[PDB]
Amino acid sequence: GSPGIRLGSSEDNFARFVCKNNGVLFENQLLQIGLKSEFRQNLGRMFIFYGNKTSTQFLNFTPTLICADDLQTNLNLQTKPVDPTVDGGAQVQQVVNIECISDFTEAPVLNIQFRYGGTFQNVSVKLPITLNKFFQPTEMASQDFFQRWKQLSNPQQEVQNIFKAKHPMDTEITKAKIIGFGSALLEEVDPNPANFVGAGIIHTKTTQIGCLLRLEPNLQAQMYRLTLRTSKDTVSQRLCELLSEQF
Repeated sequence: GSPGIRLGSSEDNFARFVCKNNGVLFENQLLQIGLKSEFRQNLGRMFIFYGNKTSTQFLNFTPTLICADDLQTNLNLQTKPVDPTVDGGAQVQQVVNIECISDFTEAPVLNIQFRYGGTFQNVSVKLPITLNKFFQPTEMASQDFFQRWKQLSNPQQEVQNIFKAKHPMDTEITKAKIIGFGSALLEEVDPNPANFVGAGIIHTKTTQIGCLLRLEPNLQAQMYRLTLRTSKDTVSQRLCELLSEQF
């Protein structure tokens, strides 16, 4: 990612919205931005809440979504303008209708410009619409998981990452993170009951990608081995990147 201290940056809290949909994305001394999202198939709906923390009304309040070049073709966002006047203490909402066209890595930017006390205020924050939001969890028999796992032939379709834990390796939190990521969490597949196995389909307008994952914790080394096997190389890569950052 970008070098330098990431505090007051456009992505301070981005990673907190990969395995959950609701919460506060950004807060400065004038404005709080909260999110609530829901996804189904290759589609989503994201509510963006703009809270005025002051006792003074904001003027010309204008939020705009920007998808940098490649991203615009892979992710279609539609929204309606928000009333530009936001009372002190009030909250205004914007609904973003989301359509995933094909797999993607970049994130949309939410740019907010407004006037406060006659001054120009300008905020830019990355919006947490990530590829895993388009998962359909797929429960299956153990034997069916193994048959599918062994159908990978393209080496590019398997991506492995052996990485240090960034958070305490708590079992229940780990389960909740996998479920929140979006795949099914399959029990009784890996013979070691301490490992985790997931399966699901990533849905896009143009292609449906079957995805299998294995997460093997190493408590004494404080490390994980994550393996993605999917029907599309770029999806294996992006999912591995996203899920690795969560543990």
